[PDB]
Amino acid sequence: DLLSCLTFNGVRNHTVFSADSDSDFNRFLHLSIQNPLFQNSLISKPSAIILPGSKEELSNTIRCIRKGSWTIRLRSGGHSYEGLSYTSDTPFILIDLMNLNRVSIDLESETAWVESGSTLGELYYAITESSSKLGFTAGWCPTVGTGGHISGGGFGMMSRKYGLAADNVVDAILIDANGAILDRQAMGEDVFWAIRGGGGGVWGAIYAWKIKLLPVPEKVTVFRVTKNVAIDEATSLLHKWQFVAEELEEDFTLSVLGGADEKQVWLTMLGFHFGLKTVAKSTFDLLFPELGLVEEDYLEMSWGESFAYLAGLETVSQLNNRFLKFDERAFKTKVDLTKEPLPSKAFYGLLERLSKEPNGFIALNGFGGQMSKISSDFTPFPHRSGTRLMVEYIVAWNQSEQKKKTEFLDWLEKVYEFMKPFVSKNPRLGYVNHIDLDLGGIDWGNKTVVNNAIEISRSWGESYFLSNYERLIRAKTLIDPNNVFNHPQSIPPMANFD
Ligand SMILES: *[C@@H]1O[C@H](CO)[C@@H](O[C@@H]2O[C@H](CO)[C@@H](O[C@@H]3O[C@H](CO)[C@@H](O)[C@H](O[C@H]4O[C@H](CO)[C@@H](O)[C@H](O)[C@@H]4O[C@H]4O[C@H](CO)[C@@H](O)[C@H](O)[C@@H]4O[C@H]4O[C@H](CO)[C@@H](O)[C@H](O)[C@@H]4O)[C@@H]3O)[C@H](O)[C@H]2NC(C)=O)[C@H](O)[C@H]1NC(C)=O
Ligand SMILES: *Cc1cc2c(c(*)c1C)N[C@]1(NC(=O)NC1=O)C(=O)N2C[C@H](O)[C@H](O)[C@H](O)COP(=O)(O)OP(=O)(O)OC[C@H]1O[C@@H](n2cnc3c(N)ncnc32)[C@H](O)[C@@H]1O
Ligand SMILES: *[C@@H]1O[C@H](CO)[C@@H](O)[C@H](O)[C@H]1NC(C)=O
Repeated sequence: DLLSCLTFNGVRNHTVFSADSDSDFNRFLHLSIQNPLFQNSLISKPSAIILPGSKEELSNTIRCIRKGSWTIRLRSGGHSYEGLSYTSDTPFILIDLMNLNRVSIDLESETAWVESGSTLGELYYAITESSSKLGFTAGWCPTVGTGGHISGGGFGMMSRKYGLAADNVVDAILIDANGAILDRQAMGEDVFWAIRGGGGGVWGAIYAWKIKLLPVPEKVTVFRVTKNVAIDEATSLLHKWQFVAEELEEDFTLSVLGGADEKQVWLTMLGFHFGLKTVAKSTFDLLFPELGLVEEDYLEMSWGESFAYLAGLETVSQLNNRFLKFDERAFKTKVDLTKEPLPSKAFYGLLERLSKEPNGFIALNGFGGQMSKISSDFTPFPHRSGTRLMVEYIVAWNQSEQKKKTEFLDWLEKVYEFMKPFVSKNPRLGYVNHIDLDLGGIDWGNKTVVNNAIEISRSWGESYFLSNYERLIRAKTLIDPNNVFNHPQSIPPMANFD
């Protein structure tokens, strides 16, 4: 009996299923559903939601759930593009980690222990409060949870300088399928490697991450400038952008958000420099004068301020608000990684397609810099040297546009097909933090599929992990041979014939 088990172990914060919009259950379920695509009444719902308040409670929660037949779901920030932290085709218990959001900074070692329910914003805020000369490399969305994000890699505006969040993890506490509480020494190097990018919801429950804090200057420079242009100019800008993104030294990042509506194209240029505005502007004046940036576009501020600003927040304080919703639209997104430069026609066609669907947008990031200096097998994220760009295609809509859902999905499908020739091939590469079920999924309830799970899974597995897929399967067998942590695209354990 689950409830008696939780009570016996003093895991007191839990609620059982109820449809009442008023119920604490429904409120907690919806609190961290960060893609409204998955909020409706016909979606699968948990039989109970448990909010463990310590590593011991998390351990005992897993143990209690194991006594029954339920599927475990872990949720940190709830940002799964495919809602995989709070949906399941089989009855399930949702372990919501929002109360495990403590950040402990050690300024003597310049490291931090970060409970896995902490959001990126909570982490950034904690760091800024402790020091004006330390930061951390992770994504730009402040409400993303560290649990999912670091488990999948974690790319952001400082990745060209410092790599992924997962590339800067030096220890972690993993709670395994039997509730065992394991640090790096206890879990071993294969498992410690797998958790640093091998995907959330696969290895066990991360309780906390120990991260290395990273130097930042007291003043950095950023800009966020939207150019309103026509398609010919936008194409010229994007085509040159891909090279500048690369010719820039690691102390600079220039990224782009873009979209259109008939004749009008908008390109939002996001810039970050590890340094002062005189140097930042001089560099873009020389390398990319076509951007037409002026002195007033460049803002000098602290690292903490810069991360709040790039996210469009009003204040650094807002980083610490995990429930602040800046964009409450349902969305679907796909992503590509490139190995060869994109021809101008690829950007032209992308822009033409965006002009026909104003609810669509693209997000463009260059790799290079430190991303090319990290070996493909340092952590499970393999897209290092030779990888040029990450290109994201997004379509998003509010509730008033819900009837157009299929139209938006059609547009996104067509955009991804259009880009096929220009982007990585054999296989077409992906990124596990941009999990995409279009690639397929495992029905763990189907014996025939399960027998063939490894090779069925190679489709998306090689896309996300390339040559690292094999070691991930070895690590999965080590830490979760009974496949307690599973989802449609989780790494399968090795075939066993005992
Ligand atoms: C399972 O987990 C969930 C998720 O964590 C739990 O739900 C959370 O429960 C929290 C309470 O335990 C609740 O926090 C509350 O959040 C509200 C905002 O919605 C916040 O205003 C509350 O903060 C007040 O109360 C706490 C003590 O509970 C104080 O520490 C705090 O200082 C606040 O009191 C002050 O402000 C109040 C007005 O807001 C005044 O009425 C009060 O007098 C006091 O004012 C004095 O101090 C002020 C500051 O110096 C000063 O300005 C003033 O003049 C006075 O001197 C409270 O923290 C969360 O909202 C809730 N989270 C969610 C998602 O629902 C849940 O309880 C758990 N369930 C179980 C079974 O354990
Ligand atoms: C919603 C959103 C997502 C992203 C971005 C912004 C916004 C608003 N921006 C990103 N773009 C970038 O270039 N960099 C960004 O950060 C982006 O990539 N992005 C997607 C997120 O990074 C990922 O979706 C990330 O995995 C989400 O993390 P989180 O909020 O924790 O997501 P969850 O749905 O709770 O979990 C994801 C998977 O991981 C498992 N999991 C959660 N917590 C776990 C712990 N503690 N241990 C083990 N596994 C855990 C979940 O079960 C789920 O499978
Ligand atoms: C199991 O999977 C196989 C392969 O996808 C499929 O042919 C079959 O219909 C499935 N069986 C069940 C019980 O759904």
